[PDB]
Amino acid sequence: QYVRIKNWGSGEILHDTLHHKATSDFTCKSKSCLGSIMNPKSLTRGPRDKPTPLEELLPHAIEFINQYYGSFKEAKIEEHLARLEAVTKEIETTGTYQLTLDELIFATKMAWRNAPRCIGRIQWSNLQVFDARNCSTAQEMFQHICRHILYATNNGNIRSAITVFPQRSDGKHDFRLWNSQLIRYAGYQMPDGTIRGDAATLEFTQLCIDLGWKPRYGRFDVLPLVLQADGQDPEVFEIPPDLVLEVTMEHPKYEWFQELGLKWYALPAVANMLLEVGGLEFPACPFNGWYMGTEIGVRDFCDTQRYNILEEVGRRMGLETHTLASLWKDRAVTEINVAVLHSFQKQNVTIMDHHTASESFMKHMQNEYRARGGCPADWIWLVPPVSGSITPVFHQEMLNYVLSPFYYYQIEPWKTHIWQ
Amino acid sequence: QYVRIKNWGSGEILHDTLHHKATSDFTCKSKSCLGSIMNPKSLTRGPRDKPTPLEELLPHAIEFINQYYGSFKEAKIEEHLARLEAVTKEIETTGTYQLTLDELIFATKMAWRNAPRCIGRIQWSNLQVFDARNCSTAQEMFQHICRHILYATNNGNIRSAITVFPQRSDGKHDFRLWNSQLIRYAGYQMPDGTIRGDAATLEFTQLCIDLGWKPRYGRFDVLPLVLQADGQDPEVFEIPPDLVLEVTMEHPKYEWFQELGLKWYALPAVANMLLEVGGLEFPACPFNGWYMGTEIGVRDFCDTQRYNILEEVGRRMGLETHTLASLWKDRAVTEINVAVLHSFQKQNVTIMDHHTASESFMKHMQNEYRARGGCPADWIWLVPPVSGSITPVFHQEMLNYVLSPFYYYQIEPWKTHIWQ
Ligand code: HEM
Ligand code: HEM
Ligand SMILES: C[C@H](O)[C@H](O)[C@H]1CNc2nc(N)[nH]c(=O)c2N1
Ligand SMILES: C[C@H](O)[C@H](O)[C@H]1CNc2nc(N)[nH]c(=O)c2N1
Ligand SMILES: [Zn+2]
Repeated sequence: QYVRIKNWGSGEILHDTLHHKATSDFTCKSKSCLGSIMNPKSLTRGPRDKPTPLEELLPHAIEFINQYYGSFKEAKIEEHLARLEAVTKEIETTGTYQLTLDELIFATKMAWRNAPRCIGRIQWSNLQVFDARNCSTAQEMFQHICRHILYATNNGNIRSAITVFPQRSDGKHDFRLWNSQLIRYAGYQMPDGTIRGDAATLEFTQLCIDLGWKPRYGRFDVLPLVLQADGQDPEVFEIPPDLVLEVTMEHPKYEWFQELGLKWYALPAVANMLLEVGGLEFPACPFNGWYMGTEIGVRDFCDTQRYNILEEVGRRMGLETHTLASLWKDRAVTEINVAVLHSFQKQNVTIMDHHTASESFMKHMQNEYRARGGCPADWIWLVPPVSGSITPVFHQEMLNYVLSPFYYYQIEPWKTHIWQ
Repeated sequence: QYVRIKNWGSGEILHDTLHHKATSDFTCKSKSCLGSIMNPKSLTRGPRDKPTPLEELLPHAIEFINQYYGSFKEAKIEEHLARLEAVTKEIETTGTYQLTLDELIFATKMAWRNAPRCIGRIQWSNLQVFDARNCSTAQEMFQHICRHILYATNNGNIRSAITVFPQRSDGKHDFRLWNSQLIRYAGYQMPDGTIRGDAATLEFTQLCIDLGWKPRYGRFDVLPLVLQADGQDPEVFEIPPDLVLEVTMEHPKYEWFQELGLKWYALPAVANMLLEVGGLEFPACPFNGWYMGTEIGVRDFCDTQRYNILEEVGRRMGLETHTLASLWKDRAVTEINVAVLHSFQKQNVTIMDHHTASESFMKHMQNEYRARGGCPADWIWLVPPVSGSITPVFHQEMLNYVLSPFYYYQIEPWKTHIWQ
């Protein structure tokens, strides 16, 4: 029938009918909840040896073409019927099929729409699609990615975009970006026991250096693009510095803040995800939106396993840093966040604070239920890393499910790559 | 086999074998996660008409006696064997069985140990058990509850305790406390459109007044105990004011804070939950621990649906209250929290800040996995309503499951009570 969902802040009740269209088995079990797991098999789509079995491809394909044509106000039935026949003809002829640019565009926005862990989804229809399905060399990959970065940045006025490379064919000719993010800082373990830069990119920076990247041993060293084209080994490309736009941090009160020598790139671009749509799969399709302050201020800067700056931001604020109960950490993190938002605001670079983000998502969630009867949502990811219950999303009960199209995680490439 | 769990902050990995001992079907489905739902059927144990089917009672009973005797270092096998026989003899003779005080004590601590939504579980073995299984009248219920409140309070030096009333027999002679909490404030809808006190207790305060309670139309009016004994209708009892200990709020810097006229009761006591153990069920068994600042500071005070004080605490702090992006809400909530912790600390009343709480739970979680191979945990409840990722629990992946004994929710009594 339907599932009842309540918003404990507003008292409003909603009915979820959309979960009925969910793929196959998800994260949890009959006797336990595992929604707390970061990378479950259910959110991951791995490698392939042989092409996709046609008995599987065709129904998926037909369902996608049905969804696409079922999406315009006053559909084109003769076009719909023609497309179904052509797709079937193509599947039986070539072993697979090609999406029209229009279908791809629709696929990319819908997969974003279906991303349960994204707060920015109110923006789902504003997405620029770069068709790089004709690509064949790593060098061409690199050029496409540069156009992306250039377009996306727009000199601070961030624009959301995605660039789709060739779809998986047999499974041994996959196009992959070995980077987690398009733009990201390096993390080196220093001689003195410490770690500089991004502790999260440790194992990867080591891979980059092993493929011959020149380690600039600093704290904000933008790592290189590590591209895998067709079946080939990955090639290393340096990101043109002119393309990488950053924001240096500074507080509108605490003038000693900038003396911390902190900054962050203005571009949040997921590089290693896979787009599934109508039986097809694209293992290389980097995408970007704009940042939400907490990503940088709370997670990037304050996480133990990342930059870890809390200890000294507390010190430099006076604060009893050795008395947990004093709530210094609460004090600092709040200031590190106004810095980020001020620094981004001042330097004319798009940013979104978590409160306005949460409020926009709530508006989106209502639009979604009204428009299609549901919105797949992952509360654990959707609730900001700070000020939990101060945001509307905390009081909203939600359902998490995998629809199609969708953006999946992939098993990291170095673990499955057959080098030549 | 076992489930792999990772702590993304420390890199530590853990194996969960305990989830194999989980009861029956939990919250989620084959195709979707619903761990975000507040009151799912899986966390609730409802009404009964007829006694418990013996085919069900006996295995459950035997399993509990096996667990109990399997719990002491160097067990008493002849006592274990004797207890199994006696329990079986009693079940076949009287239709049910009675727990020894020692087994009850063990049951109450283990059910607490198994509460996936409790952060304070490191304390699980320090629990005072009040045996009120001999009780028969509402007046005796009221006396027991008063002894509880008195003992628990200890004049600020809060002590954890539970008071167990008679177990469900046929299902139509249930002992129930109609209150959500032992001590709790009233919420009235005022003439001027507003609402005073606790907006959460609206529908209930109306029930109290309908059973003849005298509405003192204030903002901190401690509601009456509404007791249901044997099968009978509920009787209303006023909580002796001398028993109710409160804490008035005041900031160690902002002297205008106390002029807000704010306070909160020093006793967090869940009144409406059901204890299940070895086939048996106790529908009345109120329990208490001590408070965690955020409960009062963030949830009680700042929630829209509760006291809702943010708007004016912001105003009285200067803050641009009409500019979301200014992060005023972050600023205020932090101060409302130091107040609570200071006010509680000054007035010599036990309290625990969320950071130290999170750290103690993490230590408990490790002790648990080491001791029994798991710890049922609900990330959505365990992560504080503020400073999410600043706490260790946010980075800890966890598994949520229902073991036995356990504390269940119950369908609210007014919805199922056959009045006489
Ligand atoms: C327009 C601005 C957007 C904002 C403000 C936004 C914000 C966010 C935030 C805050 C996260 C969590 C990041 C993390 O904790 O790792 C996220 C994740 C995500 N976003 Fe959005 N997003 C936007 C646009 C997009 C776009 C354009 C796409 C795809 C076309 C997208 C796809 C996703 C996906 C798949 C995730 C999950 C990533 C993962 O699982 O690691 N987002 N987004
Ligand atoms: C010793 C101090 C303790 C602390 C600091 C503590 C703290 C907490 C906190 C912060 C919550 C969440 C409250 C909410 O958000 O509604 C909670 C819930 C809970 N606690 Fe503990 N607790 C303690 C002792 C106990 C005891 C003694 C029991 C039982 C014998 C217990 C049983 C539970 C249960 C069942 C819940 C879930 C309540 C619900 O689902 O509404 N706690 N505790
Ligand atoms: C273990 C836990 O799942 C993990 O720390 C989470 C929680 N919620 C999150 N939320 C977001 N948006 N991003 C994250 O990285 C995480 N990680
Ligand atoms: C909808 C959502 O489940 C709800 O707001 C939650 C989340 N986590 C919580 N955590 C605690 N400890 N207490 C709560 O009341 C809640 N409620
Ligand atoms: Zn689940």
